[PDB]
Formats: sequence, structure tokens, C-alpha cells
Amino acid sequence: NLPEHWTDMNHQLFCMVQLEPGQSEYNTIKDKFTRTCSSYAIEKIERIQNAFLWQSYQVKKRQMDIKNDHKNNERLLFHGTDADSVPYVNQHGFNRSCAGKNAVSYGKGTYFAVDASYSAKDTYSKPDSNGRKHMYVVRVLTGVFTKGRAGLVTPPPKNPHNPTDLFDSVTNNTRSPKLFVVFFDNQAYPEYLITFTA
Amino acid sequence: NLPEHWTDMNHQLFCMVQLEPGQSEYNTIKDKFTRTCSSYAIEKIERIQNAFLWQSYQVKKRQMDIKNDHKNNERLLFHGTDADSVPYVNQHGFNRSCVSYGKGTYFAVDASYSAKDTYSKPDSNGRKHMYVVRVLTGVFTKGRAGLVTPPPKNPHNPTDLFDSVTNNTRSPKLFVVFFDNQAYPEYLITFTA
Ligand SMILES: NC(=O)c1ccc(OCC2CCC2)cc1
Repeated sequence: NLPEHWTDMNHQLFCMVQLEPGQSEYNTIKDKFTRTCSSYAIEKIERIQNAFLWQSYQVKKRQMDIKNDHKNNERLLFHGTDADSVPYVNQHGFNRSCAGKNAVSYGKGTYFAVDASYSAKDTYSKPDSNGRKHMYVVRVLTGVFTKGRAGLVTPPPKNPHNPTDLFDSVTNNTRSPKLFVVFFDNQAYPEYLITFTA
Repeated sequence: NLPEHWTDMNHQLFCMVQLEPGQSEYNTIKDKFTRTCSSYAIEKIERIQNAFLWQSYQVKKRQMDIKNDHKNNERLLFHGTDADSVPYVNQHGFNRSCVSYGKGTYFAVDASYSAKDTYSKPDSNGRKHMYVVRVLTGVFTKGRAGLVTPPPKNPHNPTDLFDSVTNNTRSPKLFVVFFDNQAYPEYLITFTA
């Protein structure tokens, strides 16, 4: 079911594709980033073609689209990480079991930012030994969300008398969301990897 | 692509179906349990029909069949749990976030092991609960404390991982999986000491 604009991988299951400045695909990501990170410079933007992560993600998206009916369940968000984590995320995606405690914790899960400026902090996109910083542009199934709490290992129930019917994700603030936390595998597809510098 | 032995769901996506005693399916699952638990008393066996969990599990099975280039990746194992966890597992499956061989979900080869009160805690009326689980054990290695994923098959390619870990590779008695949708709870056995 792979997207028809992907490069042919020749029966291979994984590839990183370097994008060209001046293509709409590169420029939309550069514009989304520079909206809040004008003081940084992009080295390169790579499209992540991961057949297995895409398949599992698209199954979860179809399930949430059925369960929620006519919600926009998917947001495009940012995730800063260290160079050591890039090979794992490219191949296997975002694993809550490896996530650090956030400085403002809304639950024990993987964090995604609305603004590139948040993810660009050195605490998330740690500069490597050559001064390169790494940030993913991620399709995230935020679905129906509520304000999180530090104790959570899953999203909370919608209704306390029905403990297994859950919100899809949590946020810092439902009125003005700046971060989302997800608690399940294959709820986030790493779509682009931005390499950038001071 | 819902399995033939499932019964019609009237256009719903989740239902727990009580099995008829003395019919082929009930006898098959009862025999797997009584192989090691013949001193227990079975109250009922329920088939778990969870379309979404099944879909996600079958995608991972197809992916592991391609990755390993062989179709011997699945085992039928047991998982004992407390009654308070049963509604969650029925709807959402197994969650490592809820451990001597790693921080994953544990499954036993023998029902007798899952039948310990430490796992299948008797509820306020004496009832114990154990799942029969399809688990994608795939290619496995010995586990150890503090793993958050299986080890790499060779640390020259650190992201090509084992599928699961065990207590003993030659004669396994338990398996640990570390990812969502690597286990599908197929039957729930309600029983007593
Ligand atoms: N819930 C279960 O049925 C269960 C729990 C634990 C199991 O192994 C625990 C290992 C550490 C000492 C052996 C197997 C199965």
C-alpha cells in the first residue's frame, strides 16, 4: 500500500531520500521549521521510507478514523532527539520505554511539539560531536485528547465508570496545545529527518 | 479478514463469545490447559473477538514472516492475570507499561506456571483468569534484567533485533515480548483451585 510518490526501493523495506531545495516537499518542511527556528540553518531534509512502520501506522489511522468518525485524527508535529537514537527511530519508530522524563510531565510517553522551537532546545535535539542537531517531522494520531497528568502510563478514560474507553492522546492545554503525548506503538510515523546547525 | 471459526458480530468490532462445552474448539483449548492443570476446575472458556487487535497482530505476523523468511514465528502460550486487568486486555491486549528477563509482557509455555496465584490472583469469589495467547516469538535469545527491547542478533548491526527473549533457548518455559500487537489474546479461561 506504499505511497506512489516514494522512490522505488527494489523489494527493500527501508530508505532515506535526500530532498532538493526548491521542490514544494522541501520548502513546506523548511517553512514549517523556520516559522519558529529562524536563527538555525538546515543542512538537509531526508524523507523516511519505512514500509513496515508505514503499514502499522496506516492500520492504526484507519481504526481511529472508524472509531472517532469525521475527526481530523492526524497532526504533523516535531520531535528533537540525540544522534545515538536516530538509527533506532528510522528503523523502529518512537518507543515510550526509551523516553526521558519531560521537564513538565503530562504522562510517561513519547512527546511531540507543535513548534519546532521547542524541539530545537539542546535538551531534546542534543548537538552531536560535529555540532549537528536532529529533529523529526512526525505524523501523529492525536485523535481526541485531554489535559495529561504526570502519573499516566496510558491516556485516561473519557468516563470514570468505563475505564477501558480511552482518549487517544494527552496535551499540556486543550485550548492552546503546544505538546502531545502518545502511549502506544505505531501511533506516530517519522516522515522527515531535519539535520540543522547554529 | 476475520477468521472463519469466529461467530457473526452483527456489525460490531468487539465481543466475548462463551464456548459450548463438548464441541471441538472448547475441547481443543481445555486439553491445552489440562495437560498441566488437570486438578483445577474450569468454569468457562470465552473466545476473544477483537477485530482491531486481530488486524494489528496479523500485520505484524505478515511483517515477521517476511523479515525471518519463514512462517514458524507463532507459539500458543498462557498468561495469568488479575480480574481487574481482564477488561483492559480484552479491549487493548498486553501492555508492557502496566521482570528478571526484561521489561516486557511475560507468557508461559505451561498453564501450571500461569496458574500460580502470584499471576492469576483469585478474585473475591475465588475465580482465577488465564489467557491462551497467540505470540510472535520469532527468533529468540536468552533475556536478562533491565532489557527494554530484545538484544541485537549481531552488535555489528545494532537495529536488527531478536523478536523475543526466553529463560532458556534450548528448553524454553517462558517468553517476553516488548512491542504492542506481538500478542493476541485468543481465549479467556475462568477456573478455580
Ligand atoms: N503472567 C504470567 O502468566 C507469567 C508471569 C511471569 C512469567 O515468568 C516470570 C519469570 C521471572 C521468573 C520467571 C511467566 C508467565
